[PDB]
Amino acid sequence: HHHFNLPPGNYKKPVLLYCSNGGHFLRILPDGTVDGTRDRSDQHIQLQLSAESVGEVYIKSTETGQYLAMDTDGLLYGSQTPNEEILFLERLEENHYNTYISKKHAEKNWFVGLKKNGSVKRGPRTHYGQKAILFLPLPV
Repeated sequence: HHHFNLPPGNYKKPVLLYCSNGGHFLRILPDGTVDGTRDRSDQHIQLQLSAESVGEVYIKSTETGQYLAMDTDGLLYGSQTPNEEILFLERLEENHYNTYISKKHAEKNWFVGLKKNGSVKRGPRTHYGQKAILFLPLPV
């Protein structure tokens, strides 16, 4: 269903997922809520990515140990259980950025995206070409 241009991949140590269009850090709040903040000093924006298989990764918060996940409705949420919804297809974009496609919802092109206001974009609304789907893993 999708191209296989992978990013150099950085799973060695925790990182911050910085989003282009709005300029936020993907944040997984303790209550399971997902959104974004320009607070680089927020202890909930630090995430540890690990490769499930080639091109496939997990996104876990090092602070609370929650997994980023997308539900059957296209809404992102924090998960404390490793279900089939925590899998994301990690892919290079515009040659320099990273994008994440819900593995379970890959055939529908549901990416991980943050709006300029810092709220998460529901899957169906995201799509190729939006700055909302661009991320860049910056050091912690």
